[PDB]
Amino acid sequence: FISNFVMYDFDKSLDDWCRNNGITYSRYADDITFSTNIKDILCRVPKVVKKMLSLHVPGLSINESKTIFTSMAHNRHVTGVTLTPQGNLSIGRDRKRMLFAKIHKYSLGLLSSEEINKTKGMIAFANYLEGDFLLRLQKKYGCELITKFLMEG
DNA sequence: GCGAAAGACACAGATTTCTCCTTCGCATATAGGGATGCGAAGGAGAAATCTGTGTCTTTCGCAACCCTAAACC
Repeated sequence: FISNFVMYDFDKSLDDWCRNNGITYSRYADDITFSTNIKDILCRVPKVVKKMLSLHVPGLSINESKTIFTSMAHNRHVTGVTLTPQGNLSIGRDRKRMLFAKIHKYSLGLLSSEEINKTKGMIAFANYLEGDFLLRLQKKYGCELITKFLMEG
């Protein structure tokens, strides 16, 4: 809580500067993200953040080996959620296939008790992230199997 | 933010070796005497190499933590 109160001036001074140039800004702990639609406008902000950093909170500094530029032709994600080029949130295809395999193996009764709890928690998180994961699972393995799996334990 | 135990950076100075610098001693092609040219050791005084000391950089298995699942810092 103390860190958020400390960086209030930096947040305020950088937000209204980003608003005037059509740039979106947000911070999570010690991560700062920018995004825009205009080409060749993101190459100037590294000097601006450094100037505001020195002006408002002395002592802090920027790590120069963790800077990333991305577009729609490569992998895009923000703190662990993938962005579809259409503009939809996603969890990833690798995890979708992993959870489908886990449920298929559970239908044959080859899943230990620890993995039941682990997969149940992962499924709950993915359902909160997407919002339609359970419907897809039900339409594939039936409602009875899903209900029995959920009520187990 | 930083234990102990070894390196990097910057500044002195010391020393053996090499190289420049007198002093005279042959020499030899011109019949002895004189002259231009070069070889031999002492005695310098210069220069590359080595060694010395003092100021910081990294980052520990650091009395003192909870026991249900997933993600982020």
